[PDB]
Amino acid sequence: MNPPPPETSNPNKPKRQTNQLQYLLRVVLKTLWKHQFAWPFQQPVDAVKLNLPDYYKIIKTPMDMGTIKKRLENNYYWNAQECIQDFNTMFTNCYIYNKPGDDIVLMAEALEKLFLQKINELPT
Ligand SMILES: Cc1nnc2ccc(NCCc3c[nH]c4ccccc34)nn12
Ligand code: NA
Ligand code: NA
Repeated sequence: MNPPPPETSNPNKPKRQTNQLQYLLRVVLKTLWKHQFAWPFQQPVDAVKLNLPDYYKIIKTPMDMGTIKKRLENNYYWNAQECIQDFNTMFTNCYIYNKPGDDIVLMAEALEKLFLQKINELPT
């Protein structure tokens, strides 16, 4: 059983466009997306496809870069911090579900360092 994927729209949630959020889509997301290690994170985990019947027994706030991309494209977020929190949830979910040294964790570790490099300095 898969749960429904995270929402990418919510009509009662207030939306905002900011310079930092535009940068998070144009630069941060689109750069990370092309990395050799981005592919496991470009869509919600499909627990039936991937044979991870315990994934959503362990991971209660799932997140992935396909969801983040759609949220940015839909102006779903109020500010850049909210979007950064989604990236952080995505990385930490990977560390939680797996264990140190796993190939997928090495991938997340590399992407997290690139992500931090890109958000170290943001537009005003
Ligand atoms: C995302 C995510 N977070 N924890 C997990 C656990 C499994 C998973 N399957 C994706 C396909 C795959 C299986 N073994 C690998 C090792 C490294 C990179 C990707 C894979 N994705 N996954
Ligand atoms: Na774990
Ligand atoms: Na930057």
